[PDB]
Amino acid sequence: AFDFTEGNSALEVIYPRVGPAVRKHINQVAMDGTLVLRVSALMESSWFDATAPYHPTAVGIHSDLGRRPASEATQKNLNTAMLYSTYRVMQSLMPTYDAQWREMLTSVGLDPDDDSTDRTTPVGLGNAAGNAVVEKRENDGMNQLGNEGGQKYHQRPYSDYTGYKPVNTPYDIRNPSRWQPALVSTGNGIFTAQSFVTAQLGRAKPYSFADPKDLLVSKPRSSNHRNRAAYKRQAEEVLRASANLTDEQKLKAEFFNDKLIFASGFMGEISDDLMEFIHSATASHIAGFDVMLASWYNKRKYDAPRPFTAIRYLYAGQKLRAWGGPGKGTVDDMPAEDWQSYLQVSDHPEYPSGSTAFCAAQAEVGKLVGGGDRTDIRYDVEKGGSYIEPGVTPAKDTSIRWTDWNEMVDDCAKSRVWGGVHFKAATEASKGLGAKVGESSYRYVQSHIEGKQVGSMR
Amino acid sequence: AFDFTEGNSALEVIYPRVGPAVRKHINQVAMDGTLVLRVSALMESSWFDATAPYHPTAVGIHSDLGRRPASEATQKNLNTAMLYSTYRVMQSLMPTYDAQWREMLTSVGLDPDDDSTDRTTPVGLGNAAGNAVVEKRENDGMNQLGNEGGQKYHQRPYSDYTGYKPVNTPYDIRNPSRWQPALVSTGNGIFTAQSFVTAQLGRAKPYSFADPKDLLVSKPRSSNHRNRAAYKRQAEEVLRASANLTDEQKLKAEFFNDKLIFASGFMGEISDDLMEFIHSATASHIAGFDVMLASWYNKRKYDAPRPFTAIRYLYAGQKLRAWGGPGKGTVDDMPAEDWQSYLQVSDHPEYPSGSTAFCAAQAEVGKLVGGGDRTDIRYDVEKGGSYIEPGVTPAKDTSIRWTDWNEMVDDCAKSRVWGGVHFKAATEASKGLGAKVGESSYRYVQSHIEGKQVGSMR
Ligand code: VO4
Ligand SMILES: [Cl-]
Repeated sequence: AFDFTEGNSALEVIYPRVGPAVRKHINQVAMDGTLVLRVSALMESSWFDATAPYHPTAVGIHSDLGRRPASEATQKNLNTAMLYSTYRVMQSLMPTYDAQWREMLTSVGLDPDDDSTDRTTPVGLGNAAGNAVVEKRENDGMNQLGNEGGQKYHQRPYSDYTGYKPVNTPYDIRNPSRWQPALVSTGNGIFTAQSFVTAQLGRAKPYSFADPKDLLVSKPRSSNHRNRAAYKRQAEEVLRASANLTDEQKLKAEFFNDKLIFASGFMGEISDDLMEFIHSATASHIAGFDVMLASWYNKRKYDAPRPFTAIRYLYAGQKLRAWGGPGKGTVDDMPAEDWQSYLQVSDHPEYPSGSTAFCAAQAEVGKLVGGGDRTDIRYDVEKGGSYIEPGVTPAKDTSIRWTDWNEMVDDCAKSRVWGGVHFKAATEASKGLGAKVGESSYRYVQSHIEGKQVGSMR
Repeated sequence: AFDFTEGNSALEVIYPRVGPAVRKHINQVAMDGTLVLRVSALMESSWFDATAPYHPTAVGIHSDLGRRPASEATQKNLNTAMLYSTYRVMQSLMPTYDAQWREMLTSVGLDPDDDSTDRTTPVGLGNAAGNAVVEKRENDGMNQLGNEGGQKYHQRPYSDYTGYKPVNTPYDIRNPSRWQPALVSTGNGIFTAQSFVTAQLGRAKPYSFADPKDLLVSKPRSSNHRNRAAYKRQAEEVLRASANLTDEQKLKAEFFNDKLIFASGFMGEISDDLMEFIHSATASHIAGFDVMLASWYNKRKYDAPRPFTAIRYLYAGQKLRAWGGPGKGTVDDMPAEDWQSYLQVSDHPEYPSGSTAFCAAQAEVGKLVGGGDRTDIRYDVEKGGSYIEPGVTPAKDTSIRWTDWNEMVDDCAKSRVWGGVHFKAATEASKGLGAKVGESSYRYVQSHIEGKQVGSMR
């Protein structure tokens, strides 16, 4: 029931199956940007590579698959290349979802046992393109296969092979100027301590630049607790934002915090030309992948503490005015040792903000695609639809709209402070960081579009 | 499709629903004894109190609910009382399964909104009995409500309020004489450190004795890493068990490691008389709850290291002849820092063995109820039905049978060493512990059946 000649296989066949799998596999809140954006970058650049011969000049990022006559550039042909290259990438990234990927193909009539690599057919181009992405990314340094350092047994995808250790335990703040893992429980009586997710990411191969070394942000000096005044001030800002939350801040925090929810507000930016959609989506999420890698390089270098670690340190034995938790509204007697961010604070150091650097990179790419600051980004949440306070937030039906790329970025920054997971400085540093990677990935893909292979993916 | 006059509530209506809910909520492997056995003891002791008025002399544990004419001691009325007590206990322990517990009652024709407490009706007796269990057990020191210590906000069920902290880190063995959390991943890209599950349990209120502190087991002198000779030998045992695993060892390890699959081996041990079934279950799983509690008191007291910790310390930098991981059979090049137990090692200190102490308790109640060492424990697994090596173990359909309670207890104790999760010493200590607790639970239940209230559970 999909129209190869007129539909968009991404929006109608691929996304409806890959989004849910990602939530089922990784996290119900699509919160783990280095995992979801690896899927996102790898899948969609495989679209770019699988359909490059149907463009007048484009060459692929991971493969050089030649040229086809412009008359073969049918909607059906692009769609078919897309579905097969997705198939190979997802079979590499999420093998335990083998059945789901086969069904992705068979539900639209294609055969998942067709492993042809004929560069004259859209199935061969899809297969060749997806296999090339998989061959170039399985051992890119992120440890997708848990084999780095010659590990033959008990392989765990994306395990850290680089020996990162935190200097605080989840139970003792030994160093308030350094990251501390949070103790977390889903509510079933099991408790676990966070572990720096994809701590090795900083060593993985980027797309649009050679080394994250050259995207170093400045030291987060307000997070040096010996700078007593600036350290206490940013913590006071996080407590005020917590104490003063509005429904709209809560939701804007929830929006920018879930990458799938975030992308779902973009259906007003989508071109009607399939090739255009592919080229924009490739630059967008190559920017996302690369900015996450730059963010994680920075995050590991500075190893900065999340707000709760500062609030616990500064306000020990005290009771704070803050958000009281689901359905409690603001309270005056939050014990500092129980205080939580509104959002669940993620499993990595605080500085800078990965979500914000992805917002900024995406807006940089957005501007370069549409020529100006104009956009149309939308989020609609029914009464009680919040995923932090279901049944309480928002109190009434809510529509949030952005029409300027910059104001959206600014809100995304603000929202991590409202969310409780970042100090102001992290979000500010991520604006310039995202801007740079978003332009560099735009120029990287645009070069390839224009027939110029650049970089070292091949 | 349930016959109130001839069927069994537990086996036909309740267990097929509570079991799968316990797997969804807590763990696909029913391996977290302190939470499974809380559900087990509280549900079934609620049965015992629901139906005690229908026995000529029985008085309840958490309530005194009077006496019913012998003419009313019908199967129909027992089942009805069981279902309503269960309803109130599950609504307390697992409130997010509201729809499941409601459907548990509507599916055999009962109104989940019947509030009645009329002690002349099976409905009111069930409600009253379950309400009493709930009122006595919500604030028993297990911190089910997350409220201990006056915590009003961000309540997490069963969170520790007693300040347990490990002296080891997931990433560094400061002290090989003390417990170390494992770093664990579901295959997800996400990684978390274990936290001592229900570290507070030693403080909670037991059934059949006042205080676990009178139930201490011997000092584990071989888990002291400076007593070098003895420390090494027991690690060497665990390695040799790992290297020399066989399909039957593997399957017994799995059998005693999953509390629900263990309970599945007891089919030829159910009474036909429904009242007799409630009384044996109550003795059995009050025995389990009380041996969990005493085990945890000892685990916390001794804070002993798991085998993987000692192996990593002793054989740092070497390769080992061990189990290679799923489908790998035995290999000679397992790096020490990669060695894992066959079972997934549990999130609590090593000494003594909770599963064995449960096995030993369950076997003691079975003796006192059955008149001696004779029993009928069966466990069948189709080819490839392992949950550690799905599709590899076992080769060939396998049947395992125990006829002697003591044989079963020795196999459980041995299975934890085959499993890689315990040293021998911990599994031997649990025998004396489980015998004592199983006995005191049986005598504690037996007194209540006979009409003599004992203890402080009212
Ligand atoms: O549940 V155990 O204490 O035998 O690892
Ligand atoms: Cl900067």
